[PDB]
Amino acid sequence: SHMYLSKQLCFLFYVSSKEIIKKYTNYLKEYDLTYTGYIVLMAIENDEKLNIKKLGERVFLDSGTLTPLLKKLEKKDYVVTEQGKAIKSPLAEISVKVFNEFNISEREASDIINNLRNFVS
Amino acid sequence: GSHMYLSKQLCFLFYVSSKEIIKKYTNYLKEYDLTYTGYIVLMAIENDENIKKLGERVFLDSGTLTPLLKKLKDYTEQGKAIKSPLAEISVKVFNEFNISEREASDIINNLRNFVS
Repeated sequence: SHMYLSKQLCFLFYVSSKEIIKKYTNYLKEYDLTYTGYIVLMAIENDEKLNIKKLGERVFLDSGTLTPLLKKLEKKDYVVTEQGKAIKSPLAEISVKVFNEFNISEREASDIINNLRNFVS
Repeated sequence: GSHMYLSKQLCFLFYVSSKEIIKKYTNYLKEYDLTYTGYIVLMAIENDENIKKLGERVFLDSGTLTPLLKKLKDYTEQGKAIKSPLAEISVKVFNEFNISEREASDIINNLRNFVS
């Protein structure tokens, strides 16, 4: 067990999320965004006006990688924005397309949300 | 609405969760001169034992994979002998999440829908 469980999880966590970012990455083209860039936005928009601290931590990024991405998202003029807040809807929508692409009912999603929420708890 | 809500949730949770995981392999991997990805590569190179078929099972641009395999260092005959301490790192890592062996398998039952 212990050997082959912790090994499955390893391959599974890698691959499953490896393919999740893949689908995200296609949709995010329409906006010239990196999946990581996307994540930052979704976070930014729920808090708004947060130090690179409450943010850099909430997105698990060292001040080193976050600064350049913040700058980038700024030239993009999504953060520096009113246009940014405009696409909150179509961006959010991307999370729905991505998981539908995996045939996930709201039943499967809930079950996963709970397993993952505990895992990370 | 709800479909939007749950996606949001799955998204954040998958992102946040794979961050906590990689972060932990990062520590433990220092023993070897390996990177997290360099580690999945090895774990994969070991499960299979073709380069373009590898970039695929491991999901990496051969523009990012080429450097990596070269390195992998004699990791071979001693890569086999080193295969269990390797394996144990996954145990060391997932054990830090203090989860039961059932929940452990649940996550596996769930994580499959993202492979099927």
